Amino acid sequence: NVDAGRYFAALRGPELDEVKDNEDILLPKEEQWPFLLRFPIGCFGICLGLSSQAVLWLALAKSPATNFLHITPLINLVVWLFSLVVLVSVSFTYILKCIFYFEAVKREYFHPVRVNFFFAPWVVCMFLAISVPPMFSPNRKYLHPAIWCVFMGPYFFLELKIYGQWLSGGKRRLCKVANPSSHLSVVGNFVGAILASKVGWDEVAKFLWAVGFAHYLVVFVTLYQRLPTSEALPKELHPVYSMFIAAPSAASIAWNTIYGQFDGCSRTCFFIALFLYISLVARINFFTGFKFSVAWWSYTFPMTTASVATIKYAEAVPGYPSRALALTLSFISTAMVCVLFVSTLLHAFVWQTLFPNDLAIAITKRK
Amino acid sequence: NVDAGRYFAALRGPELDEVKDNEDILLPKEEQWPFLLRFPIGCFGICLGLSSQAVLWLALAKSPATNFLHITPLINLVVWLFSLVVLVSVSFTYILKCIFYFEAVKREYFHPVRVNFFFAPWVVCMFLAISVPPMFSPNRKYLHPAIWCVFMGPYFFLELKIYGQWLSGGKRRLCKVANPSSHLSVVGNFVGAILASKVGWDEVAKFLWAVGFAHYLVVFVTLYQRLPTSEALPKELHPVYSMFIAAPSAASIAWNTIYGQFDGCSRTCFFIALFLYISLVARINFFTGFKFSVAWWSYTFPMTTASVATIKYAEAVPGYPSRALALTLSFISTAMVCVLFVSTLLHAFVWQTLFPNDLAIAITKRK
Amino acid sequence: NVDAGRYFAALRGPELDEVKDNEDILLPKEEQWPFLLRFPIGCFGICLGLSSQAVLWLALAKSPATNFLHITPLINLVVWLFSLVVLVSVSFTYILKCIFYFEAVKREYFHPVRVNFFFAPWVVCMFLAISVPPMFSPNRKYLHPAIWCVFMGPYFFLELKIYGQWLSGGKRRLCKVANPSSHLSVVGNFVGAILASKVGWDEVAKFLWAVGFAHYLVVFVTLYQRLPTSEALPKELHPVYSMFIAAPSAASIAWNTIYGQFDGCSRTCFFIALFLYISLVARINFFTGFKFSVAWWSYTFPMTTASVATIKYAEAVPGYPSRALALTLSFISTAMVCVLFVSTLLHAFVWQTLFPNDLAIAITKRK
Ligand SMILES: CC(C)CCC[C@@H](C)[C@H]1CC[C@H]2[C@@H]3CC=C4C[C@@H](OC(=O)CCC(=O)O)CC[C@]4(C)[C@H]3CC[C@]12C
Ligand SMILES: CC(C)CCC[C@@H](C)[C@H]1CC[C@H]2[C@@H]3CC=C4C[C@@H](OC(=O)CCC(=O)O)CC[C@]4(C)[C@H]3CC[C@]12C
Ligand SMILES: CC(C)CCC[C@@H](C)[C@H]1CC[C@H]2[C@@H]3CC=C4C[C@@H](OC(=O)CCC(=O)O)CC[C@]4(C)[C@H]3CC[C@]12C
Ligand SMILES: [Cl-]
Ligand SMILES: [Cl-]
Ligand SMILES: [Cl-]
Repeated sequence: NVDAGRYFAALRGPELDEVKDNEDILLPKEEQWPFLLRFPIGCFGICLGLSSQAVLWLALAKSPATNFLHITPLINLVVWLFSLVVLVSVSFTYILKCIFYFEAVKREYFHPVRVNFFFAPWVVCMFLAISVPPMFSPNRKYLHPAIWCVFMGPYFFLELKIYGQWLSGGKRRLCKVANPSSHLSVVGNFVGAILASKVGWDEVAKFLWAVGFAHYLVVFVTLYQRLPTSEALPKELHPVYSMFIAAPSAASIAWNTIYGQFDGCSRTCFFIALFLYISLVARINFFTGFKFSVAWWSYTFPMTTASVATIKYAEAVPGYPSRALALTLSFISTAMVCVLFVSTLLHAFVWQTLFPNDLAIAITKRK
Repeated sequence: NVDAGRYFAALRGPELDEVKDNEDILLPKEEQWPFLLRFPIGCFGICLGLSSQAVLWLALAKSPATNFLHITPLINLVVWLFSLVVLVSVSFTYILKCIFYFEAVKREYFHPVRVNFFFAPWVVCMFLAISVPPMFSPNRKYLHPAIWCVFMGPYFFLELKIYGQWLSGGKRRLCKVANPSSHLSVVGNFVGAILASKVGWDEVAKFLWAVGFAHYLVVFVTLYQRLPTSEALPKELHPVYSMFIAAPSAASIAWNTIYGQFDGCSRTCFFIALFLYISLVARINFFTGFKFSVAWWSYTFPMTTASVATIKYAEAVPGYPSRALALTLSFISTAMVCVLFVSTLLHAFVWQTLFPNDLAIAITKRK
Repeated sequence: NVDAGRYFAALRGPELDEVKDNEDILLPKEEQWPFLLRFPIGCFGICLGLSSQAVLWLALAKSPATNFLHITPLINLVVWLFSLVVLVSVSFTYILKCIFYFEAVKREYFHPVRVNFFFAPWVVCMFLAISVPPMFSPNRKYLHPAIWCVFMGPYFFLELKIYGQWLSGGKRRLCKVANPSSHLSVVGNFVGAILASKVGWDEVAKFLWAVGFAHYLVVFVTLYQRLPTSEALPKELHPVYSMFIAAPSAASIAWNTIYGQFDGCSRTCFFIALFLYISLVARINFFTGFKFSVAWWSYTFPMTTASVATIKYAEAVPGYPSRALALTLSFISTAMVCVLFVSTLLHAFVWQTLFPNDLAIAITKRK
């Protein structure tokens, strides 16, 4: 199939889903495509945004810190049930695409940007597994190991192949193909540590942490040098950079679980995430220039994971300065989801513009 | 204004302040320029060299180790007072340049090498703040927080903008623009930790350490790969490389303050700094080939900060081998300052060659 | 002498010892060269493979874990004596080459790949020093310091020059010259820590660890970016990549010695090494496609050092899952040595093809 050199020279845009002014495609543009062909793999971001909020709201209802508010536990029950409904629908609809349009899927699997989104279905399931409502699992001492193996099996199996082609001469190297959204494949390992520690296997959790950190360091520095991938890193500051915060925030939570309390290895990761958050939200150009797009839902994923981590920090350092920080980050992140949630409905049933023709999968081979 | 691609293709030299044999300038060469236009931003290195010695001499007079010598405390009093006099003069003179020659300053602010020297004024003030003579501050329990905020405010505010343009598509990236003297912008955070810990705020000090380390790692590796910046890294070994030692040495001192005693996180940073020091001074080509230049004063900054760190190491591991190391590094560094101090006076009033025409700010736009 | 730009444009092959289909050489091909000229520096891999096995077998005979097997100590005595015999022969034969063919040696010293093999003679001696049979050294409390200085002297002295030319403008930089086998120069420091800790000097061991880690991180990331060195990184997966495991495995053992027990700093390094091992041996393409070559002996070096580290891990976490892992890795690594040992003899006296003409040292200057 087409390489990424032909995917970086015909598609331009921060997410790279936009045809340039010279390229030619193989399908009619004005004509309406079949619904299945117009269903991109970027719709899984909806599950990521909703699932993360379920984890965050549980912390506000069970954590010893932030207790005076008296947050009822029904928020997690309502959010968790609704989140699962969407996941069972997007996954079911996508499967039909593979059976009837397996040819189109292979095009996305080679897309430089959409490759890393294949991990979303497994990551989303993990969040709903480590934040199950207390009502459904009363007297829960330790989760059965089967949950970890089933959901951490397919991820790890596909983990080896992608990670193994970065140190090679094949075209798909970390240098030839890379982008700000490349962290989505290295965040599962950190998130998987929490699930493992909740089933009884503690040594295994340490294994995932080492794997996650080693690749994150490589994937972090590589996005500061001159890499063949051009037109992907947006000029100035763009929301696509929010994925930088997903990794450090998740890593900090993992350490607090295996080793019980914040060591020097938990605060430092948290402080790195906080620095990036300030440099991406403490700007008057962030709350003024906003355009609704499907990719936005995926950008709330790292702005909500930080809120979960910050609450844990406030638990080990009680005080007014810490409470304000924890109770303010969780408000900005939750506010964005509410705005996005209302906006999506209007574009679905009022304007009918959520699923336009996907011109990024119709680039002709060669020139 | 001119970019750095036009600043890396018309200026050649280790510090990059020297016109090539083909470029044309916009100002007369033989004619003497106004004094203000001939006052470069590189003169702030004088304050850095003198201020650091004040910190080092205090350690030799208060530290439990190195006590048999019976070093009087008057050395700090004399050095500290003289250091402040120079700072109040260079800063005052430079300010007049901005009012009358703000146009010239903007040229320096875009210079690939002189950009990182804007942090010197704030870093110099910190050294004189964490090494105040005991006489002036008797019964000193903890410094007022106002000192940290006032001096760490302007640095952090300008910290976000430069650090934020490295991960972007703008011309000023860590790859397009970089050089051995790029560590001067990542050393303030480590130095700022010491000041914060001396006013009562200890958690804040941890925040700066994480920020400092994250950027240092990125700025360390990036100077080993092939980066568009050419003609800046001198062939063979050059004194400009001494800035590599400023970062690790300052970081080690910070850890000893927040966490009290040398953990594994303090010795390892110290040993990295020691290795670089040996590879840059254990050479017969270092003490034989010496040419007086203004940039030399800034090269003593990292050769004196190590002496402060080594004394702390000798405090936790008493013994003859440690005492010799601490009492020998502080002698080489102090000897260079004395030689430079005498040499500067001769070039100021005997030869009158300290401030020649600055041809590096007269490069014509384009070709 | 010839640079590496002329060594990367006339030699092609995973180890780079194979002339391309267009280059011209300066010596007859059909004619048989003198035996000395046909003796490459790659023969030292034999000592590395045999010496490592001596260390591993000692652990199986003294370590509290893996005791039920009742492994006799005579295995170490027989292997150690035989290993020393080979070392005293290869070293003696090579020395004669320098006296009579010093001109040829300089060509190898500038070879991009064969430069890092000059460290083998010193590394091999260390293994036979930290694994001396108990019979030869009864009532051994601490080894004399002279052993460390004699064997760690020449390595460190040559350590400074190579490490010092990576951060420079000279042709031999980490970017212009690099390859998967570049870890052989950064593994001595980690191995040298164990020897130092066995003579009484413990603080010195910490110094080597910091030096080893700092260069390994630089040498690790640099092999993921686009570096002028092309045709050296084999396409797909190749055994040359096994050198990635030598560094982390050796580092983990060092920490367990200086600080007594596995901290968080030992398990994490071990887990990184384990991940790389799985991605290079858990493949049906590894045990099926095998071709005998001299470079193979050097590839068993990192597959045996891991077995030594894993046994130590099983000592701190007793249990059936740990015992199986330790007793299975040491079987695959030892099996390969037995297969290679038998194969080498046949190619030496039955087929007579171990030392063919070395065409890689006859590349004409320029084109
Ligand atoms: C990969 C780059 C972009 C930075 C982000 C990765 C972090 C996970 C790394 C960077 C440095 C590492 C730290 C290096 C120094 C220390 C201090 C060290 O201090 C202690 O002595 C622990 C016990 C204590 O005194 O509390 C604990 C480990 C830790 C935090 C390390 C944990 C992991 C850190 C934060
Ligand atoms: C960025 C690159 C060029 C290296 C320089 C950065 C250092 C600040 C990093 C590199 C590795 C880190 C270390 C990784 C391993 C350890 C060992 C670890 O050992 C312990 O178990 C601490 C308690 C003890 O046993 O003393 C303490 C943290 C520390 C020193 C880390 C502190 C920070 C270090 C030295
Ligand atoms: C260079 C890249 C490719 C990774 C391989 C280098 C490792 C040697 C570095 C990476 C991160 C470092 C670790 C960063 C975080 C920690 C956790 C920290 O946890 C503790 O709090 C120690 C005490 C304890 O709780 O057991 C101990 C140091 C350690 C293991 C560091 C040791 C050295 C590590 C494993
Ligand atoms: Cl949680
Ligand atoms: Cl001090
Ligand atoms: Cl051992």
